[PDB]
Amino acid sequence: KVFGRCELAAAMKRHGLDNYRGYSLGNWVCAAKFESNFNTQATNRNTDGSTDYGILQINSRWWCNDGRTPGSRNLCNIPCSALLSSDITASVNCAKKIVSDGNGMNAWVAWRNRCKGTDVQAWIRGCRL
Repeated sequence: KVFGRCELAAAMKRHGLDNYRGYSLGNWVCAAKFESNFNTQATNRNTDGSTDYGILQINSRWWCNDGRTPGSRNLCNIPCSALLSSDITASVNCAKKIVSDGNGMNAWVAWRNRCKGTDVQAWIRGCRL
């Protein structure tokens, strides 16, 4: 599913991401924009052989199982395919674990390079929330 901007903002809020670990909703929307362009089916292979999955490009090296990432963990206890669903529950639940891991949203290099320090509130401007 390719979400609209405000559509995804609403869904992230309903699933409890707004101000989760102190990160306002715009941070999450901005991260999703630059990770996946709001496409739940986005996948990208990493040079290390891991793959990133879904709207928040959650990596198979630590968080999900895809059966082809040697030496990796599955700390979210999910198949990576679950992160590609039109239902964002698995991606949200797993992101809550990631952002709790110690480095906050810096776990998402795209967030650090493209969202951090910016006017992230613009990403929710105009949305019915």
